Amino acid sequence: GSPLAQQIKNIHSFIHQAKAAGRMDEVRTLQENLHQLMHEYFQQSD
Amino acid sequence: GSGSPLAQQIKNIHSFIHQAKAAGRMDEVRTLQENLHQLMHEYFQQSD
Repeated sequence: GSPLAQQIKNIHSFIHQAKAAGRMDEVRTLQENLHQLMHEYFQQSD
Repeated sequence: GSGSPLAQQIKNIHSFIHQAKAAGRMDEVRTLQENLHQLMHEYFQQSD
C-alpha cells in the first residue's frame, strides 16, 4: 500500500540477511537507514 | 506468526487517532501517535 512501508520492510530483510551471516557493521549501518526511513514514514502517515 | 494481532491493534489505535483529528484535539492526536509509532516499529521488526 505505502511505497515507503515497502522500502522499510525491504531494508529490514537486508538487515536480517546480514544478521544471519554475522555481518555486524552492515547491520549497524542499515539499521540507521531503517530508523530514518521509519521516521519519514511517520511524517507521511501522521 | 501471522502478525495479525499486532496489525489489528495498530488499526484500532489509528481509528482513535482519526477520531481525535476529526475533533481537532491536537494533544490527543500527538500522544496516541506516539503509541502508534512504537507498535509500528515492532511491526516492522517482525516483518519478513
